[PDB]
Amino acid sequence: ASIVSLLGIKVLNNPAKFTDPYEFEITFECLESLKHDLEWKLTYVGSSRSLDHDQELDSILVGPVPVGVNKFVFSADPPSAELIPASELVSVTVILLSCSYDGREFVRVGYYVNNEYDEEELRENPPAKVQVDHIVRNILAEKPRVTRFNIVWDNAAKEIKLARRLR
Repeated sequence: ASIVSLLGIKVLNNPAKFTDPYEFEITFECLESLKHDLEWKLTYVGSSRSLDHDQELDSILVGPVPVGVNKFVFSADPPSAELIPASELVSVTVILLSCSYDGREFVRVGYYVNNEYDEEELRENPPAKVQVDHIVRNILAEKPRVTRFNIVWDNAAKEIKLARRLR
């Protein structure tokens, strides 16, 4: 309608280790009282090749939703490196942060995440076995990709396809 609108997002604690939590300070406006909570979720894209390697990192229910301008910190566990193809682990991928209301997604914010080793020795000559504790993750927070979707609230009345995951 839209009863809730994203106003701003700050990626906290960035860069970070691959194994550190994700932290976002999210600012949203709510215009009317709602029956239901907001569900915020974060999805890590394991492979640019299929939805088959996505991992839902966490989700958090926010509510009852107060009318006005709201701020909260969303934190989420890192993905399991075990379940990401070894060859795609230390590369660019995307994260998608979305908010749904009663199951209906009304906003998505996508970010590219660059993954690179912390030591010069490993960057040019990476091993076959991946050193997860040595991955530094950088979310490209200056480049958010925001897609809003129109929903009913309470009343009825690689880089090619990474870019595609973002939209």
